[PDB]
Amino acid sequence: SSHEQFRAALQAVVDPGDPRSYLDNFIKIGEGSTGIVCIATVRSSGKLVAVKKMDLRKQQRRELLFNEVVIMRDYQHENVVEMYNSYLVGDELWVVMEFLEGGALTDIVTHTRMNEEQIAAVCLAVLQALSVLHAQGVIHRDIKSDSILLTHDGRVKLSDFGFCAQVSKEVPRRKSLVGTPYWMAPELISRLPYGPEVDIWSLGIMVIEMVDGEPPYFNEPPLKAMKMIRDNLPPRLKNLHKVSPSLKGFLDRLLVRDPAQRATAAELLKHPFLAKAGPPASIVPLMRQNRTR
Ligand SMILES: CNC(=O)c1cnn2ccc(C#N)cc12
Repeated sequence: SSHEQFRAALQAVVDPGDPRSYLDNFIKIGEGSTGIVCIATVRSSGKLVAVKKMDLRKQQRRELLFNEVVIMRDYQHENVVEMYNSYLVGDELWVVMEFLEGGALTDIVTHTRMNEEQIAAVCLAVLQALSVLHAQGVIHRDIKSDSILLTHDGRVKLSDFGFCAQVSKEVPRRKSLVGTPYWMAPELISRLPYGPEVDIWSLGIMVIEMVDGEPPYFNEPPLKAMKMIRDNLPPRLKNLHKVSPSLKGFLDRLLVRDPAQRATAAELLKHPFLAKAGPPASIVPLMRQNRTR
């Protein structure tokens, strides 16, 4: 079986052993495209951790599972979720990671209206993460609100590296059709070889999420939305009239069709819009446990 074969491959790269030995009270708190996320209690300490559980038989491209252990081993950073250990548990890859108790940005953009101080704080944090990743040739390829997690005290971290890839002198561009339709860069939908620029486009779409509450063409079925992204001019905010000229100027550097003219993360870190960025505390009131209080 290719399955048994693949299990054996994964064992070669993961930690030995079984975290069920030291964790209690697995409770499911969400699901991505590649698996589920449980919170667990470390028995000895009462500390909470997050465990991502990805079934080897339920992946579109099961070789992408290796990306989790590449990021874990190599590209840890303060705006990236800490990954502690990886294990093969039966037919699943388990990744034990930091619990980001503030939850995902998705809940906030769904239920709340972020102001520009808050939007700037998120964008700055993501851009710091991306400048460091991109400098190392790492492309995330699934930037969207669901991929952004928050600490209780409002610090922002990138998560969901399942679809990441590496470029280098010897492999300067990627070609794979990877991401989430509504957030995919037009050059990527067009099947042009691409680089880290695609992440900057996806971030632009996330800015639209944060302003409009959904990405462009979210009402269209995905295959149809990709067609639209590929063919049309850059998407426009439903609520253009609600954003500062500073934010519009910023967004216009992100949603550039031509990847060669799109701003890089490192350039975007100096943009005046990010001077508006609030401290982590500024994000805390948006979280489900605070907004009702
Ligand atoms: C809604 N909350 C979460 O899903 C969550 C919380 N901490 N956390 C850490 C890593 C991953 C991944 N991958 C997800 C999460």
